[PDB]
Amino acid sequence: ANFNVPKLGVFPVAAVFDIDNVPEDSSATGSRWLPSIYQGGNYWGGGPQALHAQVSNFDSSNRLPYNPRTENNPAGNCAFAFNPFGQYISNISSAQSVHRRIYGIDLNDEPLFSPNAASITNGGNPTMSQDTGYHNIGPINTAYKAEIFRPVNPLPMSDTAPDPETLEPGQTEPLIKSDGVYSNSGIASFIFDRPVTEPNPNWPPLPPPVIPIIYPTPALGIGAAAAYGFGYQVTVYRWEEIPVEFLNPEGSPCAYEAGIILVRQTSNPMNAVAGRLVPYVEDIAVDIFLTGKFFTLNPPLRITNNYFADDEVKENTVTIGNYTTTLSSAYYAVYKTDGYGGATCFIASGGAGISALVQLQDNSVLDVLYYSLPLSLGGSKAAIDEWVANNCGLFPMSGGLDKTTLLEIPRRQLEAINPQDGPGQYDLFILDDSGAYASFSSFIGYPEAAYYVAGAATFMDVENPDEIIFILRNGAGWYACEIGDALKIADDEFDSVDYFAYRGGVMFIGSARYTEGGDPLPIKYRAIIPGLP
Amino acid sequence: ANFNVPKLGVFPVAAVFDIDNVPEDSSATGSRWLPSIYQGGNYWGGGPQALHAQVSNFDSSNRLPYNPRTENNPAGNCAFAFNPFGQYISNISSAQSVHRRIYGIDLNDEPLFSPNAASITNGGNPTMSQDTGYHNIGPINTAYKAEIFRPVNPLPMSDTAPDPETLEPGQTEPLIKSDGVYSNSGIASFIFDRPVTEPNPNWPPLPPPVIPIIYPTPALGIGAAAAYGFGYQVTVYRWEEIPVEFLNPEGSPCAYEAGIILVRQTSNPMNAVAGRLVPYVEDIAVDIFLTGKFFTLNPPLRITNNYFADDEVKENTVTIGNYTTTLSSAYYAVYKTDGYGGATCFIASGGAGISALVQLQDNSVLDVLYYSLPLSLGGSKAAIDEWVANNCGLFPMSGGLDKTTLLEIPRRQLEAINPQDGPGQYDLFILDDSGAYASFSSFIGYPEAAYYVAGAATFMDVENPDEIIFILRNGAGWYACEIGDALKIADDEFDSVDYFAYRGGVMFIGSARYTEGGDPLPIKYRAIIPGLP
Ligand SMILES: [Ca+2]
Ligand SMILES: [Ca+2]
Repeated sequence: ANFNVPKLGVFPVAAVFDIDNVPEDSSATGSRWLPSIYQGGNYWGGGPQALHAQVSNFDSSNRLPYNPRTENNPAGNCAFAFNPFGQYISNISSAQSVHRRIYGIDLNDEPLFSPNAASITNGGNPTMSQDTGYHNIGPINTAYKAEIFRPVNPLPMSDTAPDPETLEPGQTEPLIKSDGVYSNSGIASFIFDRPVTEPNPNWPPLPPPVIPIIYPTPALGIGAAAAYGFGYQVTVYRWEEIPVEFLNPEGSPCAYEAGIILVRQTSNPMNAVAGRLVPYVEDIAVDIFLTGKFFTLNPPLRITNNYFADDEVKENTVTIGNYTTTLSSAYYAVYKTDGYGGATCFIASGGAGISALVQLQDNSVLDVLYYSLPLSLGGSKAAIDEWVANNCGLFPMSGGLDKTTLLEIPRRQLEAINPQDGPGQYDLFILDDSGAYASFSSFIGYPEAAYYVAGAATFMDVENPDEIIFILRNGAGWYACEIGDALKIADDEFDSVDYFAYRGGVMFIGSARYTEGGDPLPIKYRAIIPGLP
Repeated sequence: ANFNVPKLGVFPVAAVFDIDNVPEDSSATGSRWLPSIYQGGNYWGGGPQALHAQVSNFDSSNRLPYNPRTENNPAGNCAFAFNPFGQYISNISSAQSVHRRIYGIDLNDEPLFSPNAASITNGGNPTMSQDTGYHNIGPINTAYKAEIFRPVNPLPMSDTAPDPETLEPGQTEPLIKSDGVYSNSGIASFIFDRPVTEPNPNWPPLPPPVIPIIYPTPALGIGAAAAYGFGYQVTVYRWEEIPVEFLNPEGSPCAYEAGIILVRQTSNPMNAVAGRLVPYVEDIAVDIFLTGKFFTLNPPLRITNNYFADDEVKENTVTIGNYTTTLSSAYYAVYKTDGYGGATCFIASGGAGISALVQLQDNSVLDVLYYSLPLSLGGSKAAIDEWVANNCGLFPMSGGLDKTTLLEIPRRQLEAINPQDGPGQYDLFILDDSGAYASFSSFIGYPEAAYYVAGAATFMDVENPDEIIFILRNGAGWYACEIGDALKIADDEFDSVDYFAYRGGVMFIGSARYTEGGDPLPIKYRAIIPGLP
């Protein structure tokens, strides 16, 4: 719905200052601290402060361990979702390993875990990687480690023929039944901010409710999981029968039977026993608790954060990760600034994938929380802006003022109080009596106090100097500030407003300069104070 | 030996310039691009250029893999020595493992390597670390990995009783003799820039001379080694005897003997064979080729490199490693500068240990080669200066001019052509007619062309303004440049020379300023051109 905004007047210039005590910026390069009138789409601005993000070259060594920030792990730095899972697949090979390991035949034996490929790919949001350097089963490298092998029921042992000199049946490990029934373990999903737990048998009323089994190490991207019921079958043998017989006169020994086993004490042949080793098929089941190490690639970032304060220009720079050489500028980047070195930024090196929500103060990184831009956004600036607004509460409020037949701006940017789209958020505020300005003028606005001060209302005729726009955030009305005097150079020539910012009731202007030949010169900086109510 | 240097005259000031177009530096802080007259000990200066090195906080995750730079591995970044070694110790446990692995009983079996602790400590120059995350033998983590197990002689197999239905003796693995002779392997020293090789049997005249066995991965700090002759003993059994016998009339079978084994074909009891399984003790020897992963802690570094050029002041900053927050300034640091952003630096975060030789150009790290300061230097500035000169060809030539009864300087700094100590390198050059200057004046000199221009000859009397010293590098003579006019402020007051640099026949001066109360003000910068011959 449209809403008319009447021009209530013109704010006269109360003071002008040449800003000379500052570093030289080439008009062909741009201001190092003053955002250009074409950068409204990169800011939710609050003052003469400018940021730029560079992406360092990287490789598979620039890793971000999966360390999710949650209620239970507030010190983690990941905000994106990742839910890996898999199973221990049972077959002659893996059963062999589990078997030899639980019976103590060989403690280096361990079955190989089978991750679900798609849960690792994670819909490419972001694409995760398994750290195969984490653990190895012999010559095989794996990102998984069996921590605990727990048989569900006490392990069976096979009986053996009674001892000749003791008649006491011995013992030996059951033999795996190669053609028996194999059972894959259940679903093992890794968790990172809390241990794997099982319900306390006698929970009510004895605490604790659950019992911790194993712990993940989120700082290292190590997750924990439980693979219940890995099963295979074995052949167990049990002793049997009795004894007795009657062998006499010139001897004392008898004979008969088939398939049976007769043993007679070596110290006393009269003391005897018999029986058989009956083979039974048994189910071996074991719960296996494991850990998994994951990560995603994270290109190092370098951010400059410069602003004007105390009449000077403070330059800052920060790096995140092992920065080496620059690969390019960040694909996407929006900055909310306070005008004094404070800034919340959302930086995405690419059009999708790993992104960083950064909190800055001068050259200090107060915090970094990582997000991931879904591939579905198709690298669309407009699409990402909405996604960031929804997931981080950030939106480029400084971009929005536009001049078609008249100046107009959406409620959202004008009010600059709610980053998310919503009812009435796209209502259009049209400024009346603003038709003379040209269509090609660009605006970067600063929502402060009662006004949305947008810089850069230009004219098709050189004779008319640029004007700054002050719009009441309640839509009640707007004012213009003619800064012709402040911008006047030659008798008939004027400096244009190419860089603009507004803070504490003060306007900061940057003007591009060139030689008669067209060679870049230092940007002219000025400070203009409007006579506000 | 002393050498007299006569004062040949006074170089008049040909021009003076107020350097105003530069950033504000607090007199309580120091110049950001102009070295102070007290920093001669940190430079082999070449112009108005200043550097500072900060050490980031770090932990065991900030690693420097051992990647030595040598003729065969020119892309490595380590220059310090490290020679780890160890052996595979033979005993029932390790023999068991090697045995089960070479005979294919269990392929996850691997003996544990025994490093020589002191070779790892490396005399703390620097202290090296083993990467136990590199490989594991079951639940045990280790920095070593057996790559190849090579038996010296073909593995023996034990015979077994002939097959009842075939009469053909079978086979089975020999049994380890628990109380047999165990032999530790030979010395295994890891190498990083070339493979482990063995001489080519038929070398002359058939190439190649040596044969590559395994390769190290220096970029990952992975070294390679050969552990020859790991030995243990086994009990091997061999078949024996013959057959024949004569059992008749109502039968066809005989009996006798003791400890012997008689087998009669199941399909033909008449076809028979006999013998015994004779046990012999055999020596099993195996060469084992392995890799080892090492590294040393490397605190990230951040370096500012600022200088004046094209009448402006260029500020640069570089980081090496994953810099986070600052822990402190580098303990030791010397910089050789060209005056235009180019610099070779030797930075040591601590008083001993890992150090970096860095090549810079503005904000670009051209190269980094790591060295190690021996603990024996006792963190002594003077001791390290000599060590760096000897191992890197770097010495703080800008520090050396001193005024006792007269100005004097050692040949080494004066000539500024050879960083190493040596004959005549400490000959003292004493400037005649320089006795009026005060003892507490400080000097930072710049060896350029024919002169060693040292800034800061001060007087005990405020009435006399500071003077700049020009000494002929051949010791032929010296000149002074009275810059009283250029430094004059009040009628009876003068600015002092607190920061100084000299380049292209131009003198750069920095002067500390304060309020009548004693509050710091911006440093006053000037450019003075002396009327040279
Ligand atoms: Ca337009
Ligand atoms: Ca002195």
